[PDB]
Amino acid sequence: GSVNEEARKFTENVVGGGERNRLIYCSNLPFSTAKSDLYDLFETIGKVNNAELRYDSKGAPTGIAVVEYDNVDDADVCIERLNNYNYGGCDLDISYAKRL
Repeated sequence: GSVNEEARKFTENVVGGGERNRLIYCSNLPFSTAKSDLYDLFETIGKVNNAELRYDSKGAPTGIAVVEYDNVDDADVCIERLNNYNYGGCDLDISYAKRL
């Protein structure tokens, strides 16, 4: 199925600066980002299995995304590698996802 409540619950009740777990919360994304470009962006750390962009009214972006890496050690690379990178003219903000 192309669009599901799971994909919403993957960006809903999510906030940055969590305990160490394979899930990464990104913020300050440029407004032109798309899930296919987002997979290619975090794939240079190692490996994305589940990644997605939070939407506002329906399907319009927000500047927020979540990325599941293969393993918590790839998130530790991400937090020094993208947390610090100019994407679309924006210094991205990266951390472990605390999903409530």
